[PDB]
Amino acid sequence: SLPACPEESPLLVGPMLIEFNMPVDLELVAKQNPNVKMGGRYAPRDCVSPHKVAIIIPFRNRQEHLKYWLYYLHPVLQRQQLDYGIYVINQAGDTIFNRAKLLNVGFQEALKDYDYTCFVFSDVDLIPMNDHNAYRCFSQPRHISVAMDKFGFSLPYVQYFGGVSALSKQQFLTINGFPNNYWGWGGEDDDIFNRLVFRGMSISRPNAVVGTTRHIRHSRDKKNEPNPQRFDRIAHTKETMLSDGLNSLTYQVLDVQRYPLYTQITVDIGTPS
Ligand SMILES: CC(=O)N[C@H]1[C@H](OC[C@H]2O[C@H](OCc3ccccc3)[C@H](NC(C)=O)[C@@H](O)[C@@H]2O)O[C@H](CO)[C@@H](O)[C@@H]1O
Ligand SMILES: O=c1ccn([C@@H]2O[C@H](COP(=O)(O)OP(=O)(O)O)[C@@H](O)[C@H]2O)c(=O)[nH]1
Ligand SMILES: [Mn+2]
Repeated sequence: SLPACPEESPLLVGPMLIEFNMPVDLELVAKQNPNVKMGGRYAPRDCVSPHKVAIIIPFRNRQEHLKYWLYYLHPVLQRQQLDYGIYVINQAGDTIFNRAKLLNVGFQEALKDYDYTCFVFSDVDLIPMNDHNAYRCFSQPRHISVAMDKFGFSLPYVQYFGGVSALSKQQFLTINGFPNNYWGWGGEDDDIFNRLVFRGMSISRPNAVVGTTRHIRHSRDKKNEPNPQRFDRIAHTKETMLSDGLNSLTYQVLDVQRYPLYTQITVDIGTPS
């Protein structure tokens, strides 16, 4: 009996002021977000969203960025009228970071909670500056963080697909998900670009003004040195995607914690094989 939410949300206020120089108390954020239900789940009370979105954050040792992420995104995602949940996929151990493998774990695990049909993949340190930048899926894969301050508020190259993106359930399945063997920094987002292009798709984007995005400045994380194999790996995507991704994935979930504003899945994703 509730009617469809309108196509575009009437609640959006467009551009927003974004800053990362004050402390954040998630207790307060939770109290400022009374409609967000345990585990960081929200759907509107007044209408049915067609956007059933699981937002997936690859994570290790960035608690400070996460509280900023939570503080800014939760109110925006509510104004966008999404039926959404947050998933922080926390890499166990202290071995080399694997961004794309976490994202896969995220897709697969989230699906167990709820019938999500859209996946937003978001780095922890990127915050949109305009709530017209929709954190849901389109008829083609969606690149969301299109004009980041750190790249001068434009794309750093036209095939860039890093930062924040969104794939529908079907688009993610169609590329066999993300690669598992990009260990350490660099290039997994280029490989994913390739995967989309090899399956007949193109990149949807908002304009540079709406897609304005802030990156929280930070120094290097240890255990994520540039991957020196990344260039050879991206040159073979077409062949390797056939058997490397969802259909070749295993992991062991160590812990699932429902916090009021996000579900955190701690996971053993292993070391290179
Ligand atoms: C492969 C990689 O390291 N990608 C990074 C990227 O690195 C800087 C790099 O970006 C462009 O090249 C991407 C690329 C894609 C396929 C094969 C080889 C390289 C850029 N190319 C152009 C035409 O402008 C090149 O000049 C640069 O050195 O940086 C981004 C943002 O930090 C990461 O998201 C990628 O993973
Ligand atoms: O030790 C790490 C390495 C990276 N990441 C996650 O992976 C993303 C991408 O890595 P990074 O911030 O280094 O990209 P950069 O800003 O250096 O280009 C981060 O936003 C986090 O979501 C993390 O949580 N812990
Ligand atoms: Mn970063």
